[PDB]
Order: sequence, then structure tokens, then C-alpha cells
Amino acid sequence: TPSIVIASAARTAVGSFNGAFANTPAHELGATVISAVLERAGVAAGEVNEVILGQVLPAGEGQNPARQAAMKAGVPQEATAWGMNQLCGSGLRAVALGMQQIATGDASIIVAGGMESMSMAPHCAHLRGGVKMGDFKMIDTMIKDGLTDAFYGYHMGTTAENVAKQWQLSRDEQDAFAVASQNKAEAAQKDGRFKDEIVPFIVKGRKGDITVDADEYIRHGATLDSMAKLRPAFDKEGTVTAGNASGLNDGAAAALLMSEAEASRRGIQPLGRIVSWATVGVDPKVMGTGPIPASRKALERAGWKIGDLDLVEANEAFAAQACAVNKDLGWDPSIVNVNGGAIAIGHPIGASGARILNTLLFEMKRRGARKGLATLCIGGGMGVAMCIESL
Amino acid sequence: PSIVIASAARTAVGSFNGAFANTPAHELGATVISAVLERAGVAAGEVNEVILGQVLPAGEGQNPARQAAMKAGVPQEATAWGMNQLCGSGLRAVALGMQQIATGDASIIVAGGMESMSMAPHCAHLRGGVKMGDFKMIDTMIKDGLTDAFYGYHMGTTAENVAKQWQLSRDEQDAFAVASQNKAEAAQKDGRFKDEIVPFIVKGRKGDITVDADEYIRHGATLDSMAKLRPAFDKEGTVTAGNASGLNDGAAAALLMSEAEASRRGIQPLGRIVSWATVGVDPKVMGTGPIPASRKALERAGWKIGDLDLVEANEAFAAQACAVNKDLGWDPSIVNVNGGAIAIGHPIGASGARILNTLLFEMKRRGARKGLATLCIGGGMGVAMCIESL
Amino acid sequence: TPSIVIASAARTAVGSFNGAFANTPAHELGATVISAVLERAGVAAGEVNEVILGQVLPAGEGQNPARQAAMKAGVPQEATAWGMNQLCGSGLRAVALGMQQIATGDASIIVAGGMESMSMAPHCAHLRGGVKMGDFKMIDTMIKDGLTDAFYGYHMGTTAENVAKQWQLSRDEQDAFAVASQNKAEAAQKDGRFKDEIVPFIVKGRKGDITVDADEYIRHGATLDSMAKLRPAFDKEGTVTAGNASGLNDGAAAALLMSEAEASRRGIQPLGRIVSWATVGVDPKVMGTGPIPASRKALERAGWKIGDLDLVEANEAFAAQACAVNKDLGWDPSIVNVNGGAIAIGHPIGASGARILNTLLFEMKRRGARKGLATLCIGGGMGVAMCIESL
Amino acid sequence: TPSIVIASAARTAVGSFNGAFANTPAHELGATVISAVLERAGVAAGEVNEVILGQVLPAGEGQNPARQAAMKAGVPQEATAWGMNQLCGSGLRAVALGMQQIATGDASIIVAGGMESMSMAPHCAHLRGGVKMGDFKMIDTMIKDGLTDAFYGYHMGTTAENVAKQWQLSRDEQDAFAVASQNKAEAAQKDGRFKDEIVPFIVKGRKGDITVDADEYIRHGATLDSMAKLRPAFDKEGTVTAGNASGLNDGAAAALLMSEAEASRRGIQPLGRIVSWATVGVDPKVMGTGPIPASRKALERAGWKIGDLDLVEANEAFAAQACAVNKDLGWDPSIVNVNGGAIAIGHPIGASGARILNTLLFEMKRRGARKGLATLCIGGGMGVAMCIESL
Ligand SMILES: CC(C)(COP(=O)(O)OP(=O)(O)OC[C@H]1O[C@@H](n2cnc3c(N)ncnc32)[C@H](O)[C@@H]1OP(=O)(O)O)[C@@H](O)C(=O)NCCC(=O)NCCS
Ligand SMILES: CC(C)(COP(=O)(O)OP(=O)(O)OC[C@H]1O[C@@H](n2cnc3c(N)ncnc32)[C@H](O)[C@@H]1OP(=O)(O)O)[C@@H](O)C(=O)NCCC(=O)NCCS
Repeated sequence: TPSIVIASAARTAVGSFNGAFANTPAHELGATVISAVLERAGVAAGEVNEVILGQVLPAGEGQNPARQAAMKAGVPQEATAWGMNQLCGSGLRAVALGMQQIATGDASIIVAGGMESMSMAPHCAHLRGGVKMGDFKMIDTMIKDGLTDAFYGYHMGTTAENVAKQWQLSRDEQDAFAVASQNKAEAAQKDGRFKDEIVPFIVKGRKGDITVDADEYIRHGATLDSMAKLRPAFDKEGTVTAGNASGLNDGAAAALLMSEAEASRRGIQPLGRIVSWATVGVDPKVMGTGPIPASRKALERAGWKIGDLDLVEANEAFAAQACAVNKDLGWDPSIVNVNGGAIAIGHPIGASGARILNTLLFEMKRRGARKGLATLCIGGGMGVAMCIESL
Repeated sequence: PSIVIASAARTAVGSFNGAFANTPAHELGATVISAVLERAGVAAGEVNEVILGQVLPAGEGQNPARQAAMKAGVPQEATAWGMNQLCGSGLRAVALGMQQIATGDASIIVAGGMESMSMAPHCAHLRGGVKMGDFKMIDTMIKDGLTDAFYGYHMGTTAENVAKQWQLSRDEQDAFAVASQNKAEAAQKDGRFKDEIVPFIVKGRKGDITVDADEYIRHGATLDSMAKLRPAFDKEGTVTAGNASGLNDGAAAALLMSEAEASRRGIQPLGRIVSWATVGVDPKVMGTGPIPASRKALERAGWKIGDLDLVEANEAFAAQACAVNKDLGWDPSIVNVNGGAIAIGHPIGASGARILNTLLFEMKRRGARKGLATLCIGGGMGVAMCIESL
Repeated sequence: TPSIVIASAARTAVGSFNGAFANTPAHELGATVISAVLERAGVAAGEVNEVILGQVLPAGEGQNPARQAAMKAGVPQEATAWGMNQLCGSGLRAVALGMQQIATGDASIIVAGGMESMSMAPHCAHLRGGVKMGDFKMIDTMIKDGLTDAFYGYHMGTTAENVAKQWQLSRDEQDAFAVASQNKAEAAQKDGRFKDEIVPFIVKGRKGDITVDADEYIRHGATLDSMAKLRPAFDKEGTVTAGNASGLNDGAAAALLMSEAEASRRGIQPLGRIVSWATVGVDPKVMGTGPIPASRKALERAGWKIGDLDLVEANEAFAAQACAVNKDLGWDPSIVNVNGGAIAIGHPIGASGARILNTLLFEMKRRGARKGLATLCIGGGMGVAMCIESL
Repeated sequence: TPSIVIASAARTAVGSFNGAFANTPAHELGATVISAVLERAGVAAGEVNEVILGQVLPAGEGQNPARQAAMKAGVPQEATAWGMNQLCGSGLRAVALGMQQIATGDASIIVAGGMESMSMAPHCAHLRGGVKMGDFKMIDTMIKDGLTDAFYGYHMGTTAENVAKQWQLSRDEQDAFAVASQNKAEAAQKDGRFKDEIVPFIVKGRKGDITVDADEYIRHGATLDSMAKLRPAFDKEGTVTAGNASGLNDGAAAALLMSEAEASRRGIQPLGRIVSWATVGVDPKVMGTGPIPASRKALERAGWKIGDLDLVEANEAFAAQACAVNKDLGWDPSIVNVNGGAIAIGHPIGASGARILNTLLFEMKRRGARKGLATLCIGGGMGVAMCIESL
């Protein structure tokens, strides 16, 4: 058996929509986190065989931004690079695909994760035919290609309404979970628990460079009362609000992967061994249930029981879906998203899966957790999961 | 682990703004997915995952690979995703599918590529807002598909770079394009694309139209018409519209499973995937990609170049193709025997799966044992895959 | 009492939408008509004091296309020029306004009319504030700024339906009117009656200049059957169709104005004397009724009865409204649009008023008619009318 | 011997580019000024015969914004309305065109002036032919149709440079003039001298209506040093800067006109009698010189010497051109733009001619000036001037 380790890992801070990284291309965020994982493992950019980056919204950024991030990071031209899209699942899925490159003896050293600038996503129109007369639409690729179900034509937040109703999750319960996520994240932030995983990013300016190293979407002093004033965002008699869904965000996150024996030759003390992974499909109307079969198949492939897990990162696309997954799987909620989740931290789609992986790993190192699981729901009706054991 | 291609299908390749001018990529993908199932005799319910290369998905909606999958009747339980190694994507996707199976994560994979260059939109980033002055609406087909991100120029400039390096004449590159057209017109007329093509039905308001012929192939291609063309990228250049491939639409896929599985199902596979490899090269000379990628593929298969019976080497430009032939030194008679991308067209994310199909089906026809498929990639890469027949 | 004459007049052929003049800016057409009126009067460009050109759709054409047209035509930089917009009324209203320049002693020689390139009208969006997220429309300025009612939000065609209903005008009556417009226009064209009024226009090419001197929108051999098969274009239970409405078209048309005393000094035999004009408002919902009060008011001011008129040009925006106007005024339809109207000839919005003035003046001359009237309905609920007498 | 008076007048505050009126359609600003002139004169909306509004940048605003403005202000559907465009000349030219409707007996009561939203001007492109392949430009219509010379291809600011070189006007002279304009405007705003002319405009807001009644573009405490450090904006070795040019601005301004005998019957004390007006062309290259022949011609027509004038408003498109006009005319600079000019106040193009008329009229009344003149330069090479005497 192969045995592949996460040697090192790093993420930018998650930026607020049209905020800190409002004008920063995904691959620039990418390059920073690629350099990061190299430096942190003590491996030279010249040793990297291939870079694999999940990205959902790459229109107008030019040819293969995975290669632009690779090349900017100083990964030599001789290496290879590609992007991929399994939507919200992409940044964790890229990690599993890198693992496979090594397992099959096609690569020795892989940098894998994801990057997203939802800010820099353009508006678009098909205009070759040419428009003889009449208005036409300029389509927001963020919304069209990121947030709109292709089969049912509505937003992801409507899929969360479907799950809410399915599981009979109240507005109060979904708000209670949001305020708890914000509080957990504000606590971890203040306590320095995100410092290890975050690599600062320098936004180059005209009248000044600006170093970003703090998650800017977390709201300080989140109360239940403010949560409860909000209006439903997708259904007028609905439960889901801007306050209990994640936001629109920018960021990047990566992991350096190699064989267990290679990390040992190099004196590297890996963050984890990738024990299993699994991806599964579900009905798109209730895509927020994805993590349930994916996490169960992952655990099955680890040969692990749910109760064996010491720490979980289960992405918070919406408080409605997150509460459902927790309810179903039954794992102790106190070991879930201990430093808060995507409602607080944000949801830079193609990067999210590597973002939460980062957060799991560094917290597993911090508390001395042995066994961890990362899981995400996926628009169009999928889920992805990964099991990690500490060395 | 021994992973075979059970079956393969591709759409005909359309001309830019032509047969598929208003057909979303994923509808071309779905036809190709259903065709691989049907040809193998495998139920859609049995597919674990669909992996589709695609370079130009803007505005087509969430995860068009999943859209293709669902429209093809693959149940909601399966998974799907897209990937982009530019022109390698459609072949790389097949290596990626093979890997899912070789690591025991999946049993049956459909893999390939899909591209509508015609449906690629224009775009601009407009959230900041344009306070004053003119701005550009960007052709994502050009920006995201054909322009080098490091040097800022069109792929055809990289093909010029290779032409100067390998001292390839305008006559030589024209000779290669006329030769590719003649081969592809002969093949077409001879019925040699029939097997590999699945017809696609363009749904219309005043009539459905069935597309089952590659419409970019030009009939009666003469050196004269080639020799009159003006260079397309350098005013003192050698690259033209006629000795470069085109902008095109299409899909192409393969059904992958283990060799033991194929035999349990009584399926006579198109080939066993013996190796593959991808390597990087200077972006400036990206057309050279197939050189290191086919040597590494050949070294991983444990084959010599002389062992190959048939080769598909994608013709992005006459100059890069001639260059790769010259260095690898394989018999040009066994290379793109039914023509190439110059004649056939070059639907970016689909090309690698396109040339795979041609190779597989021609191998079966003429009874070749060992084949190789390879492509150059924008940004400076190569991908290659070694196939042996059962 | 000041007396102003129309010394000379000319118009381009009226181009089909995206047809002969598809890529010709409105001011190039205008310049040709300016040159033509000068040459027909025996007046030099040096002598013009001001150019006044109606134009509804100048977006993207640059600073003040009226000045562009004047300068191209050799009118000296010491002259002045300006555009105006009273929608369909514009090309006729420009004439009245140029008569007023002379009447108040501010100018001696005016060129006035209108020009329009519906073909070259752009699509637009307000983008300065930025579009933070979600789709936006690229608006067709031709439809938005030319053809849509600003108050009720519907197309001019809907105002036509409102008039069809009010006056109980059958589909059969409108279609017959439309077929009669085509057939009269075709006859006039074939017999050479548009030759005098038309100045040929040279579309400069690349692989060859093309001279345009024939109205291209006129359908030859128009049948009642073909009119009858068309579907209503604005209201699914409607009566107004593409066939019994005017079209989208390009063209220019002008008049050279001076005092009666000045024409006499120059030895010019003028096309006519401007005896009166008028403009009046009506309800936007039935804008097609504008010509009713405008004509009555114009006639009152001239001291004429409806029965005094020898020829009439009443613009055919739509068969419904044309029929309503004829019914209410009660003038002999055999003297109205004797050479066809806009259903056949086309409707280059800002040019149309001076286009039907041209047609009226050259027909008055041909047939020896002493008294004429030109009138148009106007988007937003107005009418304009002018009374002309022969010298 | 017709004598037309200005019965009442009003303007909005002039907003900054994308400032107070950033999302306010021009006709909304026009409607408030229409209402204000009516209330100020004691004339009812029912009595208005026509509304005439200069406007250069109406693209995307829909059919005939002048009619939109009128209708909004409650001017009856039976009145008429139209827009016109002689660039910077427009708002003043409309007042002359308004005068002429009364003089020729075609109307009794006119509201005339101008309105402009430079902020709301869209970007556009001609897309009907259709873009086969490649990038294309979205054109800024405010720059294209408002600010760029159609003959020479360069900005109005280059024409200012040409005037600077011809009249040898230093950077120090232009900057001193600019600072003076700011400091005069600031003192006037502070002392309340814009109150009488300004009608407050209510900007309707989701989370609050905002009343705008102060000119927001005037810089308070403007320093010479601030002006001196700017880089030339149009030529690298040039002299014209963003500081000694006018701005991009939004606003509206109008005058209610009637015969002198009519104002007498109603007991209205008019703001002034329109004694004369003129418009003349110059070389487009030196368009800022337009006020010179236009003001001389206007004075000739009034039978006045330059020395008879008690107050002048000479629009400050650029310091360079304002200086050249003042030098050539030789009028006492202490009677010119007494309360500041467009450098400070701003330049909402189609409204500007009416804006400066408002300032002249209310300052004439305040100080008891008997004889006044308003003039502006005009893109494409023209000037317009009007003479006003007090009753
Ligand atoms: C009415 C209008 C919307 C129709 O535009 P359109 O549908 O794009 O024009 P088309 O020519 O394609 O009309 C559809 C059909 O009518 C047919 N046609 C028009 N008149 C016909 C007639 N005389 N007999 C037979 N066919 C006729 C065309 O051949 C066409 O056929 P197709 O569908 O096969 O191409 C457009 O002309 C319009 O907005 N005009 C009104 C303009 C206006 O209101 N001007 C301002 C005045 S207030
Ligand atoms: C001149 C022009 C091109 C400048 O464009 P701009 O760069 O977008 O204008 P900005 O305000 O952003 O830039 C001017 C700078 O000088 C400063 N500035 C402006 N006026 C100033 C003054 N009076 N004193 C000191 N500084 C001043 C501003 O603060 C700004 O500095 P900043 O960017 O650090 O904030 C533009 O205003 C213009 O086209 N105006 C001319 C209008 C015209 O031609 N009208 C028609 C006449 S025919």
C-alpha cells in the first residue's frame, strides 16, 4: 500500500466580497499559498511535479490559472499544472486527486488545493450571432456558474430551504447555529488559532501595499437578536437568511503531498496521513445532504466508526444543511467546526474544501487529535469527504 | 491494476459558428456518454463518475460535466466534474479516470472532453464599476483558450517560435496541411470515421438536423490555395489560417473499467491503457510538449519508439507537428493516418478525447497492437498515453 | 408678417433596417442632403447661417452630429448647428424652428430637417456605479429611446392597439390600408415619382462604392394574403402586425429655408411658402391621434378649412392610427399619401417628418397643387402639422 | 417689438460626478426645476404650452426625457415638449428658442432650460452586425458624445491647450484664476447667495430621503499649492489640469418665459427682459473662443457697448479659455462670475447655459444691476450669448 501524507498546508485569509481581495486574481492568492506550503515543508519549488487547483469561476483570468499560480510561485516550467471543478467540493477533491498521482507512481510531489476570487468573476454574454434588436442579459458568472442549480434553475439557498423543510429545522435553530458559528470563529481568531494556517497576503497598491492575514468576514459580537431581525433571502415565508448562510468570498488554500517515506527522508513532520476519501451523489434539490453518504463511505473506507473521530470539519454552506448533517450522522457537535465555520469565515467556492482541510489539520496538531474528517456539500447534488490520521 | 477502454464515441466536429453554433457543450457531452454505454452494453446506473475536460465553460451553469451526466441518464447517485489542462484536458481526463479505478475508488468511469468554442461568451469584470472611459468586453474563447498568460500572445506565435527554431519553411508547413486535408477527406469518404462518430441531433424550430460528418474538412485541398494565404500572426511569418487548425465544437469520451470487469461483461475492449505521462516545456515553444511527454509515456510503458504501430499526434499547428515528428523520428506514414486537427478541427477541451477515438478505432480496423496518442498544451505542456490492443 | 419659403429640398432613399445604410452614420446621410439642398437652390455652403437636424438616436455618434453633418457638407465653421428631439415629429419640427430663426431676424438662410440611423443605434448600460452582483441588461437604445412609451412602459405598437380598439378598426381594414400603401409606393417608385426628391447616396466600400437611390423597404407585389397570415406583433389577441406597422429604417431629409423676399432676389422658384404650423399634446396611450388636433390647429392658423387642402401627407406609423386620423379629419383619402406612406417607404424616426415634407413638396410641384399639409403622430402623445402653399 | 421676459427661474444644486445625484435620471432633476419656476411665478402647470430642455446625454433614459420631466411636474398632456443639443450651449439656447415661440405667436408660456446627468450616462457599443471574434470596446457616451471633438478626435481639454498656447497663458495665470473661482464660489455659498436660485432636490432613498440644496463640487479652502502640484491632464508638457478645468456634473436649470405684457397682466415682477441673443461658430480647435464673437454679436443686436454691462456670466469650461475671453472682450473682470464659476460649481453640460443664466438673474436682482450678459463656449466650435435687462 502507498500511504500518502500531507507534508504541509497553508491558506490565505478569507476575504469579504468586494473587500480585501476585491481586485486580486485567484492565481495571485494561489501563488502565495503554493510558496507557503513549499517553505513550510522545506521543499524547493523545483521539486514539485504538478500543481492541482480547484476553481469554479475562472472566466477572463486567462489560460489555465493553475499554471499561472504555479509559475508565479516559482514552480519551474518543466512541472505541470491543471484546474478542476467539482464546485464546492473542488479544493478538497483536488487533494484526493494529487494523492492518486503519487499512489499510482506518476508523481512524487504534488501541490493541491483550490483558489477562488468571487469578486473578480465577470459578467458575460454570448454575442457572436450578434444582436439584431432587443435587450439582452449580461450574466453574472458568479451566480450562473457558482450558485444556480442547473436542473431546477434556482439558487443554492432554495436547496437549503428544501433541506430545512425536509428535516423540520426551525428559523430559531438555524439562527442559533449561525450565532454559535460566528462566536466560535471570533473566539478562535482572537485566540490566535488561525495564525498557523494563515499565510499573510500582500495586496500590491498604488498608494501602499496592504498585508492581509485576518479573516475579514467573521462578525465580532454576533447576537441572536440581530440574526432574528433579518428577512428570508430566497423564500418570502422562508427560513434561510444572509445571516444563516455563508457569504460570497475570495481566498486560496493548498497542501503539499508526498509519500510517507519521502517525508521521512526529508525530516518533515507531516500534518496527517490521508487514510481515505469518498464522493457520492444525491438529489440536487437537497444537495446539502451530500456530506451524509460521502462521510459514511469515507469512514467505511477508513474502516473507522463515526465515534472514532476526534475532530470534524463539515462545511457550513447553510445553517439548514449543516444542522441536518450533524443531526443525521450524530457525531458530537462539540468536536465539529470547533473554530467556527463558513457562515463566519466565508465560502470561496473552489477553495473551500482546502480551506476547511487546513483548519482541521492545524487544529488536529494543536489539540493532539488523532483522527479527523473533512466534509462538504456540493451544488448539483454531491458530497465529498476525507479521513486524516495524525502521524 | 489493468484498466481498459471498453468503448469510445465522439460527436462529429463542427466548424466555428457552424453545425453546433448554438449547442451547449454538455448536450454534446451527454450524447457521447450515452453512446459509450450503448456501445459497451453497460447501463447508465452502473457509472460511478463522469470526468470531462472543458476549457471554456463560462455562463453554461454549475458544473456542465454534471449537466452532461444527468442529461445522459446517469443517475443522481453518480458524481461528475470538469477539468482543464487546456488542449490536453480530453486525454488527461482519461488518465484521471483510469486512476480512479486503479486506486479502487471507482469501478466504471466515463471520461473525455467537451467544448463549444462557438458558445463561449464575451465578458468584463464590472463589480467595481467603470467610473469613466472605454473598457473591453473580452472574448473568453481567446483570453481563456488561445492566449498565453505569460507572454500575452496567441498560441500561433508560439508555433512561429517553433518554426524559427526548427527552421521549418512555409512550403514545408503547407505541404503538411494539404497532406492532412487529403488524408482526412479520403478517410471521411472511405467511411473510416463512421464507427467512431455518433450522430448528434441539433434540435430546431423548423427542423431537427442530424450531424454525423466532420464539417471542417475541406474537400479538394490544393497547395495553391494554401500558398496564397497571408500569415495570421507575424507579418513576415509562416503560420496561416490553413496550416493551423481551427476553432471548433465537439465532444468525445471513453468508457473505462478494469480488464477483469470487461471480461465478466463479455465486452471486447478497444484497448488497455499501458501508460501515460505529462511534462512541462517553455511556454514560448509549447508545441514541443509531445516530445518529452511521449518519451516518458514510452519509458513508462517500457516501449521503444520503434515498437509503435500507429500514432495520433495532435496538429495544433503545422510547425509544431512537423517539429515533433522530426525529433521523435517515428515513421510519418503511421502518424495521423486519417488526417489531423488542421483538417478535422480543434475543439480545445475535447481534442485529446477526439484523437484517442480516432486512434482506438483505426487500431481495431487495421489490427495494430501498439498505439500512442499525444498533444501539446498552451502554457507549455505535453500529455501522452500508450495503448495496447487486446 | 414675415414670410418664409422652402427654397429647395432633398432626401436620401430610405434604407431598410441593417440594409443599404447598415454601417452608415446618420451624419453622413445628413451631409449628402445638405449638399443637395444647396445645389438645388443655387445657394453656396458659405451662405448657410445654421443647420438644424432632428435626430432621436445619436448615441455613440460623437459630439453634436448636426455639426458633423454641416462641416462634412462644407458649411463653414462660422455657421452653427444643433440637433433636436421631438421623436417622430423631429424632422418637421426642425423646419418650423428654422422658419422661426428667419422670422425673428436671427438668420437669413437655414438648412433644416432630420437624420436617423436606427441601424447604427447602439446597445448600452449604466456601469459607473458598478454591478456588484447579478445579471444586468444591455439595453437596445433604438427600442428604449425611440419606440417604448416612457409612461406606460409599452411599445408604440401597443398605443396603436389602443387606437384600433377605440375606433373599432378591423384587422381587415388595417391590412387593406397597408397593402394600398405598398401598392401606391411601388407604383410611384416605378413611374419615377421619387426621383426628384431623392438625392443619390454613395456608400463607400472596400471592395466597391455602391450608389443608393431607390427606397429599399418598399415591397413589390405585396399581397393581401401575405398581410393576412401575419401574427399580431404586440398583443396576442391583437390586430397590429409587422405588416400593417411601419418599419425600422435609416435616412435623412432636409429643406433650405429663406425669406420670400430673399428667394425673389436670388431668382429662386421656391417649392412653397410655410403658411402655418402647430404642435399639440394628446394622451400617450393614444399618441397616434396626435395629427388630429395638430392639423386642425395648423389649419385654423392658416385660415384654411380641411376642404381647402389639395394634398396631404399624414405619416403612417401604423395603419390603425392612420385610419383613425383620416376618419376623424374626414379629408378625401384620394389626396392623402398619393405616392404611398411609411408602411411601405419606412420610418427613419428623426428624419421622417422632413421625409414626408419632401414627398409633399415634390408632388405639389408635379401636380400643380396649391395647398398642402404634412402631419405626424409622436411618441409620448403629441402631433405636429405644417401648412404649405405654392408660389 | 415682441418683448419676452423671464418671469421666474430656478436650478438644482450642481452635484459632483457620481455624487449626490449619482443615480438620479436627468428628467427627475428637470421636473423639480419645472415645478419651481411655476411656483416662483405663480403660474399653474395647466398654463404651460411647451417645455424645451437642452440635454446632451439622454441615452438609455427613454423616449424624449423633456416630456418625461414635464409630465412629472404635472404639465398637462395637451402641452408639448422636446429636447435639443447645441452641447454646452444647450441650456441657454433653449431659453432663446423659448423666446422665439412666444415672439412668433406660437405659444404664451414656455418653460425652457436644460438638464443633464453625466453620472447616469451609459457605456455603449453597436452590436447588430455582431462580433464575429475578438475584443471590442464599450464606449463611454459621456466622453464620446459629450467631451471629445468629433473632427480632431481629442478631448475638449486639448482645445483649451490650443487656446493656452495661442494666448500665451501660463500655468500660474490659469491656476490663480481657478483658485479665485473656488474662493468666490465658497464665499457666495457661505453668504447664502445661491439660496434664492437653488430649489432643493429630494433624492428618494431606501433607507432615507436626502434633501440636496448645496452645490457639492465647490472646494472649500482651495489653496494655490494644491492647484500647483497637479499634473497636466491632456498634454504631458501642457498646462491644463483637473484643477483648472471644470468638472463632470449633474443638474438642471430653467426659466419660465412669457410676454412682457402678459407678466404685466398677471402682476409678475420679472427677473429680466431678453434684449438680444446670438450664436456664432469658430474653429473647433479653439472652441473656447466662442464667447468672443457671440457676445460681440449679442451686444451689437442689443445696441449696447461692452462697457454698458453691469454683470457678466462667462462660463468657465477651462481657465485657459475663460482667461482668453476676458482678455479679448476687455470687460472689467470684477463684474464677471462674481459668485464664482464652473471650475468651482461644475459643468452639467446641457444644463450649464441655464445654470449660469440663473446665477446672473438672481445676482442682477440682488445688486440692482440693470444690464447683464450670459455666454458659453461650445464643443465643435461655437459660442452662445444672451443679453438681459432688468425691468
Ligand atoms: C413591428 C416590428 C416589431 C416588427 O419587426 P420584425 O418582426 O423584426 O420584422 P420582420 O420583417 O421580420 O417581420 C416578421 C415577418 O413579417 C413579414 N412581412 C412584413 N410585412 C409583410 C407583408 N407586407 N407581407 C408579407 N410579409 C411581410 C416579413 O417577411 C417577416 O417574415 P419572416 O419572419 O420569415 O422573416 C418592428 O418593425 C417595429 O418595432 N416596427 C414598428 C416601428 C415603430 O413603431 N416606429 C415608430 C412609429 S411610432
Ligand atoms: C479634467 C478631467 C479629465 C480630470 O478627470 P479625473 O482625473 O477623473 O478627475 P479627478 O477628480 O479624479 O482627479 C483630479 C485630482 O485633482 C484633485 N483636484 C481637483 N480639483 C482640485 C482643486 N481645485 N485643487 C486641488 N486639487 C484638485 C482631486 O482631488 C483629484 O485628486 P485625487 O485623485 O488624489 O483625489 C475631467 O474632470 C474632465 O474631463 N473635466 C473637463 C470637463 C469638460 O471638458 N467639460 C466640457 C467642457 S467643453
